[PDB]
Amino acid sequence: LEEAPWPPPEGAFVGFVLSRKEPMWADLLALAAARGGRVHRAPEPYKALRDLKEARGLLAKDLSVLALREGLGLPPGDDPMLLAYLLDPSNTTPEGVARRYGGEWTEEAGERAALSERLFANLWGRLEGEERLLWLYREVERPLSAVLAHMEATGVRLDVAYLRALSLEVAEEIARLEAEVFRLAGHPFNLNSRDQLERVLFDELGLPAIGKTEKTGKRSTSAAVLEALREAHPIVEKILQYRELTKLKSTYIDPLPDLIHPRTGRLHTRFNQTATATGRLSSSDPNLQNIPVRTPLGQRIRRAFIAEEGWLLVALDYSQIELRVLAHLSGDENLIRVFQEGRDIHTETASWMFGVPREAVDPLMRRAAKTINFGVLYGMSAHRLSQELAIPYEEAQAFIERYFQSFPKVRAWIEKTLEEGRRRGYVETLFGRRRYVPDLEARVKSVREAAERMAFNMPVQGTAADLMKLAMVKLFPRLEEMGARMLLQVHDELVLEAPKERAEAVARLAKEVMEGVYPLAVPLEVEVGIGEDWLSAKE
DNA sequence: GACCACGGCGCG
DNA sequence: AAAGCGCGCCGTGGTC
Ligand SMILES: C#Cc1ccc(C#Cc2cn([C@H]3C[C@H](O)[C@@H](COP(=O)(O)OP(=O)(O)OP(=O)(O)O)O3)c(=O)nc2N)cc1
Ligand SMILES: [Mg+2]
Ligand SMILES: [Mg+2]
Ligand SMILES: [Mg+2]
Repeated sequence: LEEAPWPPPEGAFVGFVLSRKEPMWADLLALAAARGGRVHRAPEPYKALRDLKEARGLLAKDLSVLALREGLGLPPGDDPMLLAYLLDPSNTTPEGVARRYGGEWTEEAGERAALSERLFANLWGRLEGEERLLWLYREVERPLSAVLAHMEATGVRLDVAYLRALSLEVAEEIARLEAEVFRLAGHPFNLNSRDQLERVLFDELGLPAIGKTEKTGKRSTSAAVLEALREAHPIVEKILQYRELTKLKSTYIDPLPDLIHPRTGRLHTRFNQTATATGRLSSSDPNLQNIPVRTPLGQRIRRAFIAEEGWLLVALDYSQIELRVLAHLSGDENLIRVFQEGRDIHTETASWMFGVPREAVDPLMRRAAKTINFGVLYGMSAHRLSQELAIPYEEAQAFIERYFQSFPKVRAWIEKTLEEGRRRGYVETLFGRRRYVPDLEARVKSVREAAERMAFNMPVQGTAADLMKLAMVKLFPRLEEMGARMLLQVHDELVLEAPKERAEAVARLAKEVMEGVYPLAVPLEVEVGIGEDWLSAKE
């Protein structure tokens, strides 16, 4: 490409190099643009940012986030990563997409700009005739990248002093647990080392091994194994408690306070748009889609996520979302009827689990039923179900039989999905998002059946993802108009931040936008709460 | 300092 | 662990 002076003409593709992968923390080291067989290299990257009308190119969102950080309203536009990811969601990295579709991902901005241009041309041609993928790109993914950029640049407020205080308390409890474990073992060891623990449990204390690890065949010390050994030796419960506390401390309590951005005073995640096989987003650096909530200490951690003073958090979560999606995809009359009648399958399974009438099912019971319902749907064994519930194998087998007998078109939908997947090589969501699953044709049963479970999960999980993404795209401009902010997405949940006086109106509007995103054979229902912290906003 | 595979586990 | 699926991050053990 012929070198031409900065600035480039409009519509040019950008290339940029960051000192580190996270745009909220990166120094913009270089910036370039490419168009019309010219490459324009910026003498001074930061000032040159002010010349662009939009970020168009590989990882466009990341440059947009950095621009927003610097107070520039630079929206992301076309991005070849999004085209590639829609063609095949195994296309997750610029390194791989470049190799597959026409170049090499290097560490120079000019080359990245020229690459973005070249890859866009080739990938755009590959989507020709692919109207459903094209619709996903234009109506969902491309606009969503703009929304995600704003979310990343906005961040979420964290009560740092609270977490610092919590760390000191948890450390003291961890010490009590570890000391008791060493007392019971007869000697100290590194309790964080599963290899050392294996030797203590199975060689020294002579507890029965229960399961093996996947890749190396060691005797497993997983929580499931420890659960089954809970009554074999007093050390086991102590280990389980130690595991819970150290997991929460090392992953959330300690690292999060150190990630507050100096300028914004907030915590900023990255919403990765081309990272999953199903069409879900992911979140990283830090992952804010896995903040604890299911246990008491976990709930204490979630309380650290708070609204700006004078504002409130609004949390909205789709009800029974993958079951509703399954009703639509499978067309099962019974499943459809459940939702037309306003019933709750989580509550119903909890009723059976705890042997109480539906009226007596408390929120804790209902929530315990969730992993059971989705586990069973997506192929969990009777052995596992019986172990997890401490019921006879025969009763677990019966539950699984009844579950599918209750919704007889579900198995029919699964079989149709797998047959079509074997023939075409891919399965698809309601909107036509694809996932290639070649191992449906594997000659090894273990491999093939694992591939089958992946394959029939994808249309359900992926359709739910498509719906949430479309809802985000519809909702964002409404929030801007009301002076509210979109902060986080957690798969079927959004967390927003609204001025106190407007929080009620924002809640109502967001609920309606999400429920009406795309009418199905069953209604979509959204649960919405408002509060000063993330825990209180989900009730 | 950094990379990795692994086991393990937090969320959806 | 076990026929649930989808993620990212932690510490260990082992390099490099
Ligand atoms: C306390 C607590 C507690 C919280 C969450 C869960 C869970 C879950 C799961 C979720 N999923 C997939 C399928 C779900 O439809 C989807 C959204 O997860 P949730 O919002 O937790 O479940 P839901 O929308 O089905 O039910 P709600 O009505 O929102 O409770 O993610 C899934 O595939 N597998 C799961 N185990 C277990 C315990
Ligand atoms: Mg939900
Ligand atoms: Mg949820
Ligand atoms: Mg792994």
